[PDB]
Amino acid sequence: AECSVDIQGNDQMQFNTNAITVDKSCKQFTVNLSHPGNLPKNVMGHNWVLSTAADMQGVVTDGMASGLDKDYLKPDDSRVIAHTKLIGSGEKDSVTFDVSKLKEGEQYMFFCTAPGHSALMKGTLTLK
Amino acid sequence: AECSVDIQGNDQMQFNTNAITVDKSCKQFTVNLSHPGNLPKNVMGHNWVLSTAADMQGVVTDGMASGLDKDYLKPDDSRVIAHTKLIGSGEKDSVTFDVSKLKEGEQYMFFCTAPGHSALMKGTLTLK
Ligand SMILES: [Cu+2]
Ligand SMILES: [Cu+2]
Repeated sequence: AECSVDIQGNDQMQFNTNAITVDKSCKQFTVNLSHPGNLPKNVMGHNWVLSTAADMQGVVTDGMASGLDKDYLKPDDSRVIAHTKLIGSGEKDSVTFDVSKLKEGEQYMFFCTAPGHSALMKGTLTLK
Repeated sequence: AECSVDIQGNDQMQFNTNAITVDKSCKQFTVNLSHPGNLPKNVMGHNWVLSTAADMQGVVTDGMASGLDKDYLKPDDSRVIAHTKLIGSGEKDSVTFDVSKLKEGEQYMFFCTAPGHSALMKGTLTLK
C-alpha cells in the first residue's frame, strides 16, 4: 500500500520480490520484514539492508565478519541507510527511513547479510 | 547403489539427504555429488566434506575463511577425512575413500562449507 511494502524471506533463501518502488509522495518509507518458514535465526535467518550497489559488497563482507551477535552488520555502517535486525521464522521486524536519504537516480539495492544469503536475496530499490 | 551414494546438492540449500551408510564390507567408499540447479559456483556452490562431528565446526570455519579458489577448505586439512570439490550449476565431482579410516561408534558428519551453508547442509555417516 501507501509508503510501505510487505516483503517476505522464506526457507529457500527467497525474498518475495526483487522490486521495491519508493514514490516521491514520501518523506518516510517503512519495510515490513516477515519470514514464513519454520527455521531459526542461526539457520535461515533474514535481514534487510539498503545501500548503493557500489557499496553492497562492503556491507556484505563487513556484515559477515560481525557475527549473529551483531546482526551480520558492522556496528555503525555509513553505507547502511535503512536496515532491519535479523529475524527467524514466524518473527517480524520493521524499519523506517527518510525518503530524502535517497538521491535521484542512484543504484539502490536491498539484501540479507547472513553468510551466503546475499547472492539471491537481493533487489533494486527504485526512487519513483 | 553398492558402496555407494549419489547425493544431490540443489539450489535452496538442500542436500537430498541427512544420512549416508557405509557398509563395513568395504575397503573403499565413493560419493556422487550431482548439482540440480541453474545457479553458479560462486552463487550456490556445493561440496561434500567428511569429518568427526567434533571437528565440523573447525572445518566449516577454516573452510569459509579460505575462498572459492580453494573450495572453502583449508589446504591439507587433517580433520578432513575426504572431500569432493566445489561444484557450480549442474557440475559434478566425486570422492572415493578408504572405509578403513572409519572407526565405529564415532560420530561422523558430512556437509558443505560454503559461507552459511552447513546450516542446512550437514548430515550423518553411519559405519554399519
Ligand atoms: Cu537470509
Ligand atoms: Cu552447499
